[PDB]
Amino acid sequence: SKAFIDVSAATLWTAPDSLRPIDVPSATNPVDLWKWTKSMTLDEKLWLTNANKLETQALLGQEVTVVDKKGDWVKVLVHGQPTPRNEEGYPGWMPEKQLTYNQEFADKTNEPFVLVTKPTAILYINPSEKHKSLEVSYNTRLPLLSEDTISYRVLLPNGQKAWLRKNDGTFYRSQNDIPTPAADDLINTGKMFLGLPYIWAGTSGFGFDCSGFTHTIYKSHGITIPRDSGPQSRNGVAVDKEHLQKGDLIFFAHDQGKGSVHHVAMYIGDGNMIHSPRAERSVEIIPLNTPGYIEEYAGARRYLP
Repeated sequence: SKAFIDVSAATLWTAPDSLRPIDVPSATNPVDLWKWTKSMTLDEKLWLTNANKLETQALLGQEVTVVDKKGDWVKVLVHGQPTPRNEEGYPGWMPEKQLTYNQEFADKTNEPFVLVTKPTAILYINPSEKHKSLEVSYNTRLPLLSEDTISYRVLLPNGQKAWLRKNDGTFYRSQNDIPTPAADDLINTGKMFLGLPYIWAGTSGFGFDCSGFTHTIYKSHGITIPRDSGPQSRNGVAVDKEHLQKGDLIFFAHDQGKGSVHHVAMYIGDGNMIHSPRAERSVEIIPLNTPGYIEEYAGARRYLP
């Protein structure tokens, strides 16, 4: 059955009940994802990848299909994150307490919405008995209720009403009606995140992995590409090295480009690329001709019409 993400961003696990104590702030409702990421050492971040712990992250209001339940954990398919693993959505395990269902929100899912357009922004719940607020990610979509000279009012997945400053968001009729981006729009979007530390499976303005970054940049501009780097590398139109253009996605694969794809970056022209590269680093711009990367070059895809 149908449910909605009830936290700024939910982290989905490859198995239920796999949290360390340091991961607790990712699993509560509400979350504290700055506490989560900023508290971790490098080794603690790398464990997420090397012990194969995470699947993806889903944002506030994103719809999921609940498919299994083990204790306090549910297995869900995240709609809007394409993967060859499952035709309905991206699979993984998350705490049930991070999901909600409100009929009014469910009915308004196909109405015009506000898309959050800064890396993160503050939503103010109004009315709220305890004057609550929520820091939300870039690419969060909530149904638009009303607009004044300074703000948009929106509906939260739990049925509460909230507002954000107009400068923190944009409204659109639907995903399908987000205008087609120019390559520079995509680049400018990526640039907003320069210096944001990497996290495995990161799919929000609280931290990205390389494919979560590319998926999020495209999705926020109306183009849904696969969640993961391997599938990203086999969708869109194949581009040859001599024909690289701004916005093109560039892929790197193990064994000198011959094996599995494990990195993706976006070409930004003049020989440079932007990416969220690895746990040791942050969203950054580097040359395509960087040692390591250049030997693993495994092709390029174009997603812009």
